[PDB]
Amino acid sequence: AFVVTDNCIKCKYTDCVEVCPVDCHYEGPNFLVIHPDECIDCALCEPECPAQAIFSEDEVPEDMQEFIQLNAELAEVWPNITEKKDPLPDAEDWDGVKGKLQHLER
Ligand code: SF4
Ligand code: F3S
Repeated sequence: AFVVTDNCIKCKYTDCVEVCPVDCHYEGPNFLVIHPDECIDCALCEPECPAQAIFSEDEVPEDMQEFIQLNAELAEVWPNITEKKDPLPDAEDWDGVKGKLQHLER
């Protein structure tokens, strides 16, 4: 499965949903996750993320391992998103800021 990590929070460009062939993304107020069981590992969404926040599970940085289980957990309770939307209001301000997990909204 592929996993959405920290830099997506407060950015949520959603440029990753249009190329997904199986619509396995689920959205929160300021973050998006990939459902591990529905994801077919096509890797097509990874280069589409301006925040470079997507990684295949085996490539998730050591300091962001928590996002693997987090994607699995939130994909179970959040609504499905299959269409591209406008990025969050101040996405550019937050793109690159570290430790944004502290700002994650349920
Ligand atoms: S790797 Fe492919 S199937 Fe998985 S979330 Fe990305 S675009 Fe969708
Ligand atoms: S910022 Fe998030 S919404 Fe998709 S394009 Fe990147 S994983």
